[PDB]
Amino acid sequence: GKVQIINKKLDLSNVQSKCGSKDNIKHVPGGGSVQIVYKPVDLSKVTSKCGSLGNIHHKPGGGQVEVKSEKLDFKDRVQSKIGSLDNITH
Amino acid sequence: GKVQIINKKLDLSNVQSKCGSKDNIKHVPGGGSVQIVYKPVDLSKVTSKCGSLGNIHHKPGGGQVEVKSEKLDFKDRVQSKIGSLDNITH
Amino acid sequence: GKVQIINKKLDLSNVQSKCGSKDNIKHVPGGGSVQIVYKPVDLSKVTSKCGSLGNIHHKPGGGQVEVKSEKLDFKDRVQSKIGSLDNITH
Amino acid sequence: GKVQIINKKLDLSNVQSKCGSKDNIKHVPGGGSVQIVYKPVDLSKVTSKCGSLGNIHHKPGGGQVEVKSEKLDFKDRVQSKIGSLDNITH
Amino acid sequence: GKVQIINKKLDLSNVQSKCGSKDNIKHVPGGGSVQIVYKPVDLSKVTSKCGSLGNIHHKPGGGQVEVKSEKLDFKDRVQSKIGSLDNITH
Repeated sequence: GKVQIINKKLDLSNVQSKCGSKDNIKHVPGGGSVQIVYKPVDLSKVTSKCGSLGNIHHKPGGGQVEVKSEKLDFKDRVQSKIGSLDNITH
Repeated sequence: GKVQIINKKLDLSNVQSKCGSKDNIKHVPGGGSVQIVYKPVDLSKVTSKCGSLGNIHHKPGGGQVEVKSEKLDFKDRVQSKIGSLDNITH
Repeated sequence: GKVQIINKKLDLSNVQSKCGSKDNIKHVPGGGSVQIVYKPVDLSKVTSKCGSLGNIHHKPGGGQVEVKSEKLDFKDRVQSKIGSLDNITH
Repeated sequence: GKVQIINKKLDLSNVQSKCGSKDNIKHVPGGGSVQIVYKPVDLSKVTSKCGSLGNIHHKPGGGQVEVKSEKLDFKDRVQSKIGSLDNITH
Repeated sequence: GKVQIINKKLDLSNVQSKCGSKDNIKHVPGGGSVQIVYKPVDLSKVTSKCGSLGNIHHKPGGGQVEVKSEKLDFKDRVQSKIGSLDNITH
């Protein structure tokens, strides 16, 4: 007889989204009208290791039947609108 | 028989959204109308190790029936409106 | 027989959203109307180890029936409105 | 028989979207009406190790039936409108 | 028999979209109406290791039936409109 199944996994990984940002609005000496709309919609999403992982089945036997159905269904919708922006000097 | 199964998993891993950020608004000496709408919607989502993981089934049957349905549904809907902004100087 | 199953899992992981942030509003000496609308909606969500994990089943049966349905449903809806902002100087 | 299966996997991997960004608006001393609409919709999505991974099956059966369906559906919809912006000087 | 299967994989990899960026609006001293609509839609998507990977099956059967369906559908739809912008001087 004898059967021998060995799985060795080392995961060191680095998964990132928007990790390091610098954002500035500086120095406005003007004396006229200044209008700024700075990033209306700023999203980030991260999915990792979602589904079916690392499972073990030990199932010896002659006449067995099996029916699996896996579905993953990811749906985003982002909707935006910028209207009347009025900026007037003298 | 003498069946042997080994699963050695070592995990060192970094998963991140928006981890480091420096943000500034500075130095307004103008005397002129200043309007700023800063990042209106800012959403960060992280999902990890969802659904089925690290499960052991030891199940020896000669005539065994197994049915499994596994469905993952992930929906995000975002809606932003910036309809009327008025800026006036003098 | 002597069937043997071993599953050694070690987890060290950093999972994070918006973990370090420096945020500042400074130095307004103008004498002219200043309006600032900072982030009206700011959301951070983290999910980990959801559904089924680390579960052990020992179930030897010659003629056994098993049915399983597993649904994880994650729905998020965000709605933001910035209808009227007015800034006036002199 | 004496069947042997070995799976040694080592992963060091960096996955990133928009990791470092320096963004600035600076030095407006003009005295003339200034309007700026900065990046209105800004989305970053990262997905890794989704669906089925690292699963071990030991299943010796003389006359066995196995049926599987696996469906991955990822639909993203983005809709942006910037209808009326007015900048007027003197 | 003495079947031996060995699968050693070492992964060192960088996968990135928009990793480093310096972006600036600077020095507006004109005194004449200035209008700027910066990148209206800006999207980054990274997907890795989706579907089936790293799965071990030991399944010796004399008369065995196996049926498998695997479908990956990735649909993205993007729509941008910029209808009426007015800049007036004197």
